[PDB]
Amino acid sequence: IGTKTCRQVYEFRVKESSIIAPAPAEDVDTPPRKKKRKHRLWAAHCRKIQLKKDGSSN
DNA sequence: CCGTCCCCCGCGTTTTAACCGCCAAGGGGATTACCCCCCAGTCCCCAGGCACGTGCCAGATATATACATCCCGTACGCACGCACATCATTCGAT
Repeated sequence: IGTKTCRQVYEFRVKESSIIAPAPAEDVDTPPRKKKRKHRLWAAHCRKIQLKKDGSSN
């Protein structure tokens, strides 16, 4: 927005930060990093589903 | 060669226990210092061992015979299949 310069907008966000509760700004990485996810397990996981009810195939 | 089947194997969970990293202690390897008692070395002396012959020995080496062993054929058993008669069952009239 070209109507306002960063100053008094940075300051407006200072006012906004004092009015509105601060944002969480949380970052995650998940416990899994790599490996332990072989696609044969997926096929095995698919095999588990296949034998359960996909055997009918209707 | 036929063909059998099971039993290792991949492959996948999940338990764990090696793995490291560090901490702690002193047992104990390694070293110095001393010294004596201990082996080398000489001299001397002598019987223990080897060389040489010797015979005798029994030790071996050959005989002959009794006996043991293996193998084939044999017959004998025997359970077998084949085959039968007979025990049994069926079709018809009673």
